[PDB]
Amino acid sequence: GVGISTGTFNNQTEFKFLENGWVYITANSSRLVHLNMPESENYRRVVVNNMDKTAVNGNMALDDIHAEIVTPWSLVDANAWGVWFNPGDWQLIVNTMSELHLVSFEQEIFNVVLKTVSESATQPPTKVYNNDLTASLMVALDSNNTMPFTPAAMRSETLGFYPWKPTIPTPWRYYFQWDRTLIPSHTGTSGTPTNIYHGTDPDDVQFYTIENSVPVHLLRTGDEFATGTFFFDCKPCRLTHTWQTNRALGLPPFLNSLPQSEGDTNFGDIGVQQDKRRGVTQMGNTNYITEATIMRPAEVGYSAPYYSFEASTQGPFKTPIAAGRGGAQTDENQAADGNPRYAFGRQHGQKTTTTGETPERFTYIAHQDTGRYPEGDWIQNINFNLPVTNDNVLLPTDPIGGKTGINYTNIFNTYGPLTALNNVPPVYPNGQIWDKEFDTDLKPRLHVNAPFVCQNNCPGQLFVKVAPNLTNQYDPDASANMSRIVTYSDFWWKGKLVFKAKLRASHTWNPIQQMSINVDNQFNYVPSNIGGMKIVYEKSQLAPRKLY
Amino acid sequence: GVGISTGTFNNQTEFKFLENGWVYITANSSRLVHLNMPESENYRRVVVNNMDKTAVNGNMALDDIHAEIVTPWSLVDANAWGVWFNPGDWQLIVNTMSELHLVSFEQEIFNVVLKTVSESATQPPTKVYNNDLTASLMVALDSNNTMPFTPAAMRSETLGFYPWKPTIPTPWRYYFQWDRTLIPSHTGTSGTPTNIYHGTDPDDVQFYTIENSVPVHLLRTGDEFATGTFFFDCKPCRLTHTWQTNRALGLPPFLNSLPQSEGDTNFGDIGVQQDKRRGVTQMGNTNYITEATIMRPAEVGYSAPYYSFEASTQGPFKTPIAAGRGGAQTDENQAADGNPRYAFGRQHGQKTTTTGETPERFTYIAHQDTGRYPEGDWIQNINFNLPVTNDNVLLPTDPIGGKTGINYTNIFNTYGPLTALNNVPPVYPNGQIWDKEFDTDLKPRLHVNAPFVCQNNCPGQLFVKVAPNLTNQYDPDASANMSRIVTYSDFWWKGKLVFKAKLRASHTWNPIQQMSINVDNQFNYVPSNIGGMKIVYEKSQLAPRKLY
Amino acid sequence: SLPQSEGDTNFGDIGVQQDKRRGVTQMGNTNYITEATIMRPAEVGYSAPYYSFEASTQGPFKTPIAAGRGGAQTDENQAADGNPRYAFGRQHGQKTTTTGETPERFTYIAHQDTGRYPEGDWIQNINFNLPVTNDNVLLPTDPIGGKTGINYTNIFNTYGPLTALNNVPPVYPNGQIWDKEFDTDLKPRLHVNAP
Amino acid sequence: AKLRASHTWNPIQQMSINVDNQFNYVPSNIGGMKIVYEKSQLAPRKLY
Amino acid sequence: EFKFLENGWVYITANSSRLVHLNMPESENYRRVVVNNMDKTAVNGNMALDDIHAEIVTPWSLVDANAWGVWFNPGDWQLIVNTMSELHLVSFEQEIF
Amino acid sequence: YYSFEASTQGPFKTPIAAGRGGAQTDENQAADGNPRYAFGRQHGQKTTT
DNA sequence: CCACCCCAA
DNA sequence: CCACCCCAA
DNA sequence: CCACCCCAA
DNA sequence: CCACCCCAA
DNA sequence: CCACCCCAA
Repeated sequence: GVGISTGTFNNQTEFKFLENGWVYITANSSRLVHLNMPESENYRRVVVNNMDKTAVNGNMALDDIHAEIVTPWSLVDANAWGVWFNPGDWQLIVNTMSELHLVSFEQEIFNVVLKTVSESATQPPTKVYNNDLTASLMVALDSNNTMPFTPAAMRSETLGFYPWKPTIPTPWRYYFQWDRTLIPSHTGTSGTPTNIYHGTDPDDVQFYTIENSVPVHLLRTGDEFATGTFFFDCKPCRLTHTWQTNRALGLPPFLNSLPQSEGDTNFGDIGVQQDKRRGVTQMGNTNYITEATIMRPAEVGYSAPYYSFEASTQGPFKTPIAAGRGGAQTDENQAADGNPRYAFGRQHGQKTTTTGETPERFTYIAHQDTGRYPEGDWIQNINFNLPVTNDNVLLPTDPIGGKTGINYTNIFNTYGPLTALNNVPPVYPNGQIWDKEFDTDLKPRLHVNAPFVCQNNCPGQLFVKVAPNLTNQYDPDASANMSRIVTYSDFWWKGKLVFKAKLRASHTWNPIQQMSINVDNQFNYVPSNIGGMKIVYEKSQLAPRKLY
Repeated sequence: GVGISTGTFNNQTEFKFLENGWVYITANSSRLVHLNMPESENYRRVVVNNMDKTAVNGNMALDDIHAEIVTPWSLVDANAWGVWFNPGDWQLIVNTMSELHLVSFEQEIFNVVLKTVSESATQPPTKVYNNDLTASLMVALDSNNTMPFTPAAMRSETLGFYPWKPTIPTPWRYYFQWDRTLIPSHTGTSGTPTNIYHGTDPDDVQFYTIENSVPVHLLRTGDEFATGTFFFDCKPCRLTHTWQTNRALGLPPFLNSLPQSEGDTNFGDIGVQQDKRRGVTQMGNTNYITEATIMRPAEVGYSAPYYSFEASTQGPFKTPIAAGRGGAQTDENQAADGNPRYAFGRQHGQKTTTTGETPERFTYIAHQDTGRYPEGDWIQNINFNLPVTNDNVLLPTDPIGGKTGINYTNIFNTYGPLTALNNVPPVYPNGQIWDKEFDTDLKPRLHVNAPFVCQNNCPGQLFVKVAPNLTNQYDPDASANMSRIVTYSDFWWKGKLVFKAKLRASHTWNPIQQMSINVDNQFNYVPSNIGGMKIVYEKSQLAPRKLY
Repeated sequence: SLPQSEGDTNFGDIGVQQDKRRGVTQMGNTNYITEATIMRPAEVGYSAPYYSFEASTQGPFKTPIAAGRGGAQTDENQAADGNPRYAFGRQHGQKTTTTGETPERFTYIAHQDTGRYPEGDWIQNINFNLPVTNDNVLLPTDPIGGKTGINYTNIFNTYGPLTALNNVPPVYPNGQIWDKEFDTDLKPRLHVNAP
Repeated sequence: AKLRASHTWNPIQQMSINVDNQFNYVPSNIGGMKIVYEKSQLAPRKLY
Repeated sequence: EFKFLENGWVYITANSSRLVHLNMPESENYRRVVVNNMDKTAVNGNMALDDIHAEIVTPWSLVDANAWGVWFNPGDWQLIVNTMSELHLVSFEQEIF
Repeated sequence: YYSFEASTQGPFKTPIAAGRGGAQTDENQAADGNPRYAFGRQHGQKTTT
């Protein structure tokens, strides 16, 4: 064994150009992972109670109460964009390609090393590192996805985005059924509202164990653990955005009058009065045919309650939203159309030569315009009879429930069997790749965290742990937890992710928005005199498309 | 693994004599290379600004401003003559052979050893060296020459020329687009001329990475990395020099009068006046047919500006020249005909038992005479009507631009579609072997650094690095750069370079200039009582040939 | 020596004196190895006379040039590296809703840098012995022929069998596509009007 | 022609539509057209 | 038309069908004409303004399509420029109807 | 033109491969290096000379 | 896996 | 088990 | 040598 | 019975 | 002689 290599390193991005604008994208990410000895070799059940934040009777979205069980097992997640590509590759797929497709996935672990630490208390004292060539590593595959699913992208507990940079798995943990009650309360709400931790419903007690449910492969130094090739059965992702609303659909009016001189100030007037125009409307009252009135085939996107913090048996939680932009990013509401927010640090973006424990983030703002400006709507009477009168129109400005800050926009849900929609684009790096699917008879149309949602089972989680190294004293009949040899192990991980996508043709006349290097970009994609690295976020879908 | 050998040592020079004066020269150089742990495991971008030398307003050729990026990767170069032959072998190829041809090239690495250093702070303190048999070496081949090309001969960062002497690879580095401006200025030029470091043109930003672009082979102790056999498609090199100018071409005059007694003082006179001689001239004015006047089929070599420091977007740089000698090495200008200059130290010549940081060098002066004595030219009027008059002739002595030191010789470029030329001979040892070729639609006729310039792709660079050995503490989310185990590794490198050349026949009567051992050479090719070694430079092409 | 802190102001110094550096130069006089001195395999582009209006039996005509850019387009000479100039009207660019007989044009400035800043060269004595002295260096500023405006840069031709070159890129729209070839035994390496 | 692959890490200079381009590639209320000149070779390469 | 082949190879076939108009030639005779602008080349300053040449006019009207602007639009170019590395010229065929 | 170079053997004129240029009434029979030929009796020239 | 100072009894 | 800045002489 | 919370695509 | 400074296109 | 914004159901 312990004499020779087990694998090879490959962090290459291969572009296999096929026939009919079809390409083969096989991304390989061979990172060297380090891992320490688990604190406890015992499973824990821990309750988090931050009922010191949920008492101010102002703060209710700061509820951090949950019940989780810790596992001595250390997980490994590679479900991210930043791990599979660099700023150079992405630009290619984004500028050159139209739509992308996910294919294969196979993980491989090699060149396992396990070293023991000897603390020679002499003066300094000093530390002597050695090799326990008989030591082991405990590998586990949940090939039968028997266990919960913890995508470690959500909390930037992924793998390093810089290959030449050694990374670390994430200590595994999952949810245990915690029951609670918490009633809202503003600054004024007198007395203590209501908030408690019931405990646990004996029905919903799922206590998992990797040792019991999943085999463990005891690797040494001269052993290689490799997966297979995982074929993916999920829907394509489109590298295109829709810029069409409801006012940019169909046959525009006929302009009986056109300018005769230049300037975007000289407007071509139709030349007919609104209550004598031909065409179709979805009204039986009026005779006014307007760009706002006319009947359009359907509705793009929807309008839902914003900052609508619902709640159930586990506690309050915000209401998701799958909306593009809508309104020039100078007129948002980065809320209404729920724009993601990403917080990472040092190992998944951010300047490597930084300091402190303060993340950096960005509020990714797509290109697609299905989103809304809930500050330019209105609900009026069936009689129309405008110019509408106050008592005959409920606007954004007009409070609802007597309170100021509130709206009908805030409480509004316009989602009809006529709602048209586009899935959540990739958010690279940071962003997630693929995400399991709910086991509910009825399933969400699309997820908000990943462009891909697998239709069948997805790759099984790779759980990586260190095997207990024991001393000459060990009494299994002791209250305390024995004393083991301070062991750690570093191993090389490799990845092969396969994507298949199409090439974009030109059909307009006007060039399309591409990705480039400005005089303001340059030093965003290059190391610094000290070796300061960081990966910036960049828009995915930047290329027009027709919605109708 | 770790029990047995992986390779063998061979530093033998094989001469396979074939049929028709054809020989097979297979040089093998198996050197044992040592390599330390890279400072930083991060890539750097560093700017060099020596704007303390370029201010004296005298010194403009001392511009050392460039932008380079450091790579944790340590390179290995063997593109030299001294590594493949010894003073004994060369003499053979030089004295016996006519023309030489480059064939195969294959590298092989074996008997990898990785040791950790334990610093036992106790009294001295003391150092304890051990073996980390599970450690690794990261090998890389740029078989797809995706990366820049850094021939490490230029700066004598090659490999040792003495086989029984352990050597060291060169820390890899390459150029990053640096923009600058610098205007000349003599001792007098008042005020501060102009000189700045613009920065970087966002267009020309190439940030390479070996991990990303090239696979890495993780070698242990019981692993062998070997290349293939690289076939070379470059032009032959001639072990012959041309001694013919323009005055030694064709049918000399007929000497109507010959001496009748001895002495090189008794000259045989033609016996006809210059303005009544038969033959051809390239003049329509005169009737004077002279050895200087007569029409010769073409022109040997050319005459270019000397110490013509041009400049572009990166900064000033001297103008190359490919000229033999011209004038007895007692009358040079070691400038006009640009004679190379070589600076090495201890590991590539020079007396091993030397001290200090002061190179030794030599100004290699070929045998071929295509070079010029720009101190015996002249430009005169179309009327000729000599004896030429001042106002009718611009000579070397006559200043141009009003300044003394300057000439028309200094600013002169006589390169016509009639210029005949001979490539730059091998400069052994030191000198380079083969050099990639520019990727420009139009390409240089010949290089000034190497006899061989490959027509297609050349061998890929061999990048040798040490794998990060990590301790029990490592936080990838730290501003500082972790702490690794002080690891180094020594490995044996072997080389097989293949050459095919022809044998020289005798055709004159007078012996040809050969290489020998004088009473002044002897102790230039033998170790000393202490073991002082050094390799001297020696002329390549020493054997006549006809130019016409 | 490498910096230990950030900033493009903190430069990493080599740490060796110029007249004691190892490597190769194309000089037999000096011992100074500099980024300007060191021997490079060849020369990129060339340096020719600029606004060198020759003439023959048909009449005077300017001297072509096939050079990229060289120097940040903030430091040109749109002459030295002969940048094309294009004049069209209404049917080959230009705003259709225009008037008069006055073309519109552009001076296409490539990306490739083979071009030169002929305002940062110099020709000095074989002795080097710098800091160079006036009488020992002919610079751009220094007139040639007694006239001011003139240079040696203006009359200079550095084109050696070592000159590396890249052909003239497409200039779209306007620009030409393909162009016949001269019927001369000897032919131009590349044209300046067509890729 | 051939397709370009990515080999660096830093994105390459591409052609795009700015807020200053837009109306350089579209007819006008009257039908005013014109075609601007644009750089050809905008992508690095190695000379050595 | 962009015909994507195998091994990053593409086929670019540009078609430009323009409607040409043409008037009756002035003269149905060939001419030989000399241009002498020796009113510009006298100021003894202006020598690059020499517009003297000898040309012969043909009643025949030519047709040139040797340009980039005729074969592509700002949309197509951007593609070839952003997506492709090196370009190669192949066929050329003209048709009048 | 009339650029007499030199090397190790001695000075020698610089060749030129140029046609004519300018009406042979405006030459420089030098600039465009026009050949010059000198023979006698057995390769031209009047035999009865 | 040792042959006549190389490849190569 | 090195070919023309990727897969892939 | 990863398929739909086990053996077992 | 003339081929690339020998035998020997 | 109309198929999913090109060649090309």
